[PDB]
Amino acid sequence: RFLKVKNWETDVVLTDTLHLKSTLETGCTEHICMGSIMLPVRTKDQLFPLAKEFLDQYYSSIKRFGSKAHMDRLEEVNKEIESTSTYQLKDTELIYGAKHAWRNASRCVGRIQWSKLQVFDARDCTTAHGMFNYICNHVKYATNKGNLRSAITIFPQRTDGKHDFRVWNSQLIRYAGYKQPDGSTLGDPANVQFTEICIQQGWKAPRGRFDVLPLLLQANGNDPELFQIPPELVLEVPIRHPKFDWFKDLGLKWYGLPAVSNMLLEIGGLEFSACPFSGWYMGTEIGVRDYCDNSRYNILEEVAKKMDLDMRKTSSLWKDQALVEINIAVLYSFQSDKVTIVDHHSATESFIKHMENEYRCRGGCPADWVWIVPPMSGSITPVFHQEMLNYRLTPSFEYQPDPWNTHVW
Amino acid sequence: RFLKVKNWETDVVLTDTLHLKSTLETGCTEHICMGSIMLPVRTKDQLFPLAKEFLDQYYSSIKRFGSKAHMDRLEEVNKEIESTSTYQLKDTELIYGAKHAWRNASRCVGRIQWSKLQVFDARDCTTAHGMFNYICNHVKYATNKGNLRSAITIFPQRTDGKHDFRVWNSQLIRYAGYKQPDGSTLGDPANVQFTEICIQQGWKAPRGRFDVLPLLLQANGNDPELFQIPPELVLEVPIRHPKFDWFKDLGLKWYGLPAVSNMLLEIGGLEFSACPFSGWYMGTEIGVRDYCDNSRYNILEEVAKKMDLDMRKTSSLWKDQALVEINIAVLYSFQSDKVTIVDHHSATESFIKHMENEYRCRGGCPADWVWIVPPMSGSITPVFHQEMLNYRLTPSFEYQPDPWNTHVWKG
Ligand code: HEM
Ligand code: HEM
Ligand SMILES: C[C@@H]1CC(N)=N[C@H](C[C@@H]2CNC[C@@H]2OCCNCC(F)(F)c2ccccc2)C1
Ligand SMILES: C[C@@H]1CC(N)=N[C@H](C[C@@H]2CNC[C@@H]2OCCNCC(F)(F)c2ccccc2)C1
Ligand SMILES: C[C@H](O)[C@H](O)[C@H]1CNc2nc(N)[nH]c(=O)c2N1
Ligand SMILES: C[C@H](O)[C@H](O)[C@H]1CNc2nc(N)[nH]c(=O)c2N1
Ligand SMILES: [Zn+2]
Repeated sequence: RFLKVKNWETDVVLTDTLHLKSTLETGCTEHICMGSIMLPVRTKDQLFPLAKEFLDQYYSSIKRFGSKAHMDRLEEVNKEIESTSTYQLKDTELIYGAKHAWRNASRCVGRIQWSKLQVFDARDCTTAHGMFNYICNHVKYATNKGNLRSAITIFPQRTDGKHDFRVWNSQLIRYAGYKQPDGSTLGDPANVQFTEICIQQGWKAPRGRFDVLPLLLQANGNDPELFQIPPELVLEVPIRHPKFDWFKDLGLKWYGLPAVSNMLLEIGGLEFSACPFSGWYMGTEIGVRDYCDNSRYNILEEVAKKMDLDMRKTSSLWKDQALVEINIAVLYSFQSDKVTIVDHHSATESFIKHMENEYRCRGGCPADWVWIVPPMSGSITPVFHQEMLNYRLTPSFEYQPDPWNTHVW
Repeated sequence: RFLKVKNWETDVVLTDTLHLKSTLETGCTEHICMGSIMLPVRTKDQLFPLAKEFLDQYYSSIKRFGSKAHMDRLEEVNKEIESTSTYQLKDTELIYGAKHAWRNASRCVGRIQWSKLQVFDARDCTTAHGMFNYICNHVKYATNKGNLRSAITIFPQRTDGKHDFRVWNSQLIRYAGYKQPDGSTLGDPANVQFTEICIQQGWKAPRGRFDVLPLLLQANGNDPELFQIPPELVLEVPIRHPKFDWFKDLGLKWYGLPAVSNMLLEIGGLEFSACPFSGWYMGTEIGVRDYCDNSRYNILEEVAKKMDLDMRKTSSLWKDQALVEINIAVLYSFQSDKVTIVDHHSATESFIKHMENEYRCRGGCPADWVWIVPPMSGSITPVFHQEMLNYRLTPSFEYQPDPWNTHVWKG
């Protein structure tokens, strides 16, 4: 029942009890571990236990468990579900829920920040044009001229499931990808399908390497509509290197605001299918993954060549040398332009401190080692040596299928 | 039942059926994943099914399933178990067994090599002196003057658990570690406890930074005995860098032969508690872990100092820069001395080819992503982007507790 996690660098052992409150399934069994697999409406009957579980945790959090106000709210919610088949969260409950969804996000190294989250309540939104306005305001608030602030914007909850709010984009800001008659890909190869959907819905594509995609927004189950984020709201950073003058001539840039827009926020059994959220980048996300994944911008070869490395043999570690220089350039460029960024050393150090806090104050911290360990220099970061238990707590952020598969036009 | 794994770089999808032959537990449940946890005498009744399962696998592999020879061997083993409470493996079965334990080792990136393993049968060994001789011979054979050859030496199986053979060393070759009164460590901090045991047992320690430890060998449940591996059998590589001439003056060296000696080999329900095995290094084992872990030789700072890197902020990535140069030096040094080593790019690329082959010919390849992904440059290797399924097949290598915790001292 009570489980130990050990840090093999420091010998510090922590005891996890929080996992006993986990509700959802992992995909693992006693026979098979699926730890490395990326992807392993509610009736009145389903909804009340979920609402109760959540309200209990909420009332406990404000030291009012078993109080009249606790029992009265439980009563009110029960009545509302029985009569309307759903219920509405109080603003206080919504903020608490969103913050805890982040707190519970086992794949997030940045959770030391979880209690400093600005929540924008967009449950009064009714149209796609309304969605666009809310998202611009989120973008400007979160960006804050480069001094980034964590934020989430929460659109109306699912009802019968035929009137879902969805942001079709995977992030609020991403670059277009285009199939060339040449056979190669211009721009971000990850976004080729979404770009085609944008063009088919009417977008006039510039056909460049870093074209910011328009938003495709769906309100109340309606067909999604296209909106362009005001260009002056999209803060970008040209990538240069502190030592290599030639680096700037690769013509690289990235955007300052990482903002996930395709996940589902579950609070007290209620499902918020459009809940874009944003923080700030850890540098490896851009320098290792976006730039160096073979299926992304794939720039290692070009950089290695400009460095005049021996590329004849893998054992020269030319890929590794170039990787580090690309990541140095990313961090330097963001820091020089005064756009918030965190390096993987600093972020993982903070996560260990957060884990210790959470064990001390909460009895555990669900964490997915496969995602928490950075994609370069794993074992020189403290999280590599830290055992982690992965389990699913609610409120939560969940992956959901791309809507173009789901949508009936 | 079919399980699919996807590669997120190539979109290649593979289908696992082999997991249906797993029976032992992972530590995970539908409610918790223990994928990053390092550590998540049989009766007659439990032994015959295990023997039968193994013999069935062995006879299928030689395309003699259900033959008279297969049926006769089942009968013969059944009679041996009922009469002696255990049984002895044929030489052929032992070899098949050891190769398959390697094939099944989900944490091993080197498994493309599994079918090429020299098995030394040391089941006739009776004393620690005898174990010492077998181990010297293994070291010389495996080392092969730098052209490393994979090998395993298998000592007698467990009987009542009161007569175990054990190599107390965690690897056949490792460097001593000495905790100083001021709380600093000389040599390898990983080996301080074991070094203290050796000294207590009578080892005269040179007290330097790279002192090869003596073997501490337990035969037939007796108290262990100390032996020094002949120095001329211990191949070492001084570490230097192809461009940085100051790298040699760090005074680093490492041994060429990585040889795990503390694991338990299970074949057909039998337990081989002493089964040292050796392959060759992947460079990152030395350059990342042994040299750069904070709790090991911990050389990052000194290297970065000598490179004149900006060390005032972690965001200069000075650690990452120094790490790559150290790993270049290890590969360069082994290659220049003609000692077998493989880089992490080569090794992971070969592993992916091995895994895809196994999926086609065997229906699966259990793999532990947490261990298979190298400890530097993870996402620029193809294994980072490969989904894996981790499950336990037998024959297998298992961790066992250090013998000093459990040993009954006779005196
Ligand atoms: C404040 C700075 C933050 C940092 C430095 C940070 C760091 C990260 C990183 C590096 C990842 C892995 C990304 C990937 O590999 O795709 C991640 C994942 C994630 N984070 Fe954060 N995070 C931050 C803020 C937030 C916020 C504000 C939320 C929600 C309110 C959040 C929720 C999540 C979730 C749900 C995932 C998993 C995403 C997925 O499955 O694709 N994070 N975090
Ligand atoms: C031929 C060259 C080989 C290479 C390059 C190789 C590579 C590796 C590496 C890098 C690891 C993880 C090491 C660590 O982090 O401590 C490992 C683990 C392991 N390998 Fe191999 N391997 C090889 C041969 C062998 C052989 C001959 C066997 C047994 C017959 C074997 C069985 C294992 C096992 C059981 C583990 C997990 C060990 C543990 O739990 O501590 N490998 N391999
Ligand atoms: C199939 C996968 C299932 C899943 N849950 N998720 C993925 C998204 C992938 C993961 N890896 C790259 C890409 O994720 C794209 C978004 N990256 C995270 C972020 F950059 F937006 C970010 C950074 C810092 C704070 C907040 C947000 C798809
Ligand atoms: C608590 C742990 C449980 C476990 N299963 N194992 C560990 C040994 C650790 C793993 N990581 C560092 C150290 O293992 C050190 C030995 N590494 C393997 C080897 F170098 F000896 C080797 C490499 C290639 C072929 C043959 C041999 C203790
Ligand atoms: C197959 C494997 O699960 C996959 O490549 C994962 C590994 N770890 C990751 N870690 C993070 N933070 N982000 C990712 O996209 C991935 N990808
Ligand atoms: C806590 C975590 O499981 C532990 O540090 C693991 C991570 N991955 C590893 N991978 C390898 N190959 N060897 C190791 O010792 C470890 N250590
Ligand atoms: Zn698992």
